[PDB]
Amino acid sequence: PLVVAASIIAILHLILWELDRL
Amino acid sequence: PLVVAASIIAILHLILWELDRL
Ligand SMILES: CCCCCCCCO[C@@H]1O[C@H](CO)[C@@H](O)[C@H](O)[C@H]1O
Ligand SMILES: CCCCCCCCO[C@@H]1O[C@H](CO)[C@@H](O)[C@H](O)[C@H]1O
Repeated sequence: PLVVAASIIAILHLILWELDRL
Repeated sequence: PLVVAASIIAILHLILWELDRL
């Protein structure tokens, strides 16, 4: 479960990074 | 890296739970 959580967090980071770029 | 991240999250949870108790 915490590996899944870490994976979700990594993807949230990517989303936020792309939103900041937009 | 995901194993390390998961482990850090687990330990942060423990730290926060203990602080909350105090
Ligand atoms: C404390 C409340 C503010 C929360 C800020 C969370 C951090 C924003 O997280 C995002 O992380 C990415 C790293 O992968 C960066 O590339 C983005 O620019 C940054 O917006
Ligand atoms: C799976 C969640 C990942 C984020 C990890 C770091 C933040 C955990 O935030 C939570 O804060 C509460 C104190 O108000 C504690 O009681 C919880 O035990 C702790 O898990």
